[PDB]
Amino acid sequence: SVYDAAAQLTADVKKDLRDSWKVIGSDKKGNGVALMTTLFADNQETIGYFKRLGNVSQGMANDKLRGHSITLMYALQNFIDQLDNPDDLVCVVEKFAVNHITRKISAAEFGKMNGPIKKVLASKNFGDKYANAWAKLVAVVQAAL
Amino acid sequence: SVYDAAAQLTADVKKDLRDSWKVIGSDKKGNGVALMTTLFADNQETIGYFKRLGNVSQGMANDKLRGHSITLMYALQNFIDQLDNPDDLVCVVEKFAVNHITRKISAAEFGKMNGPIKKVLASKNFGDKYANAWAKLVAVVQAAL
Ligand code: HEM
Ligand code: HEM
Repeated sequence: SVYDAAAQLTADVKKDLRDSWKVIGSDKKGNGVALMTTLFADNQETIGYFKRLGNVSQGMANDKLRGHSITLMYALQNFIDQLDNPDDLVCVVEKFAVNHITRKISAAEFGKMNGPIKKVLASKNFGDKYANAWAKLVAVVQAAL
Repeated sequence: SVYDAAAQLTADVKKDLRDSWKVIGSDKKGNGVALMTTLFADNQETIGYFKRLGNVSQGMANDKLRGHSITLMYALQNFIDQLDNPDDLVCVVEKFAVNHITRKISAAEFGKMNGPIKKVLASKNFGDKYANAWAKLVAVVQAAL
């Protein structure tokens, strides 16, 4: 279950998530747009899903993309803040899962964000250990898809 | 105009928003659920829109309501964090406006959350001065609906 996936997150994993978030979560606009542009650059097949945002190649200049990117970072902020209470983490994870289920995003497709997260983390010198920690958090959402 | 509305957030209004947010934003789960249950109690006619959440009268015991409520508080956190830059505040406001436009929520009905905000603020000893500052922030979203 989602609860199982959440209850699994260990103290060391939570520590790595919080430590790396202190940095990448400190510039939500910059890193949020970086995540999205990287997704589109490495997984061009996903561009079609974001047609509401207009021309995503405009990057920061695209107000719809910018608004979406900043908001995406607050979803991550939400997750990070609920780490110590699996019950609360689960209910917010399911809320966002619905936002994606209605758009026909499968668990496998949702996992495509792992690549961009790994690259953004690396840009701030957070290595594989941190990328693996984030993949575990993403997997909690995947358990709901 | 959402831009003219954003211009109404003067230095004093911004300070009052930040000062009161430091308190109500400290318990997102508690105060978020309080806002929603107050909305449903004072404005029964809005309950129909929240069909997906199930039995909202269960309050905190309702997992979907709790997930929704916590997330709503992160939308407010988002707005407060964008007060320094109007172009960024506007793009996040328009993102959430779309979330409501698709739900057929008008500016007038969106404004019904002012009552709940005033009550929740008052319960923490923040009076009309603060309620009015928050009404101006809500007015920015209303301009986009
Ligand atoms: C770290 C992972 C991710 C998080 C935290 C996340 C978060 C969000 C949030 C908060 C929204 C706004 C929901 C709404 O207001 O309706 C959103 C929308 C969306 N997401 Fe994600 N997302 C993630 C990964 C993905 C991936 C990898 C895909 C696709 C392969 C995807 C596809 C979409 C689509 C199509 C939308 C709707 C955009 C729109 O039309 O406004 N998401 N996401
Ligand atoms: C301070 C004011 C408000 C804020 C910041 C706010 C924020 C939010 C957020 C963040 C969501 C989730 C968006 C999504 O994932 O699609 C949401 C959903 C929703 N909001 Fe609001 N909202 C506010 C006031 C209102 C009011 C007063 C109404 C109705 C009279 C309303 C009706 C809705 C509905 C129907 C949903 C969809 C719930 C669902 O099915 O999940 N909102 N709101």
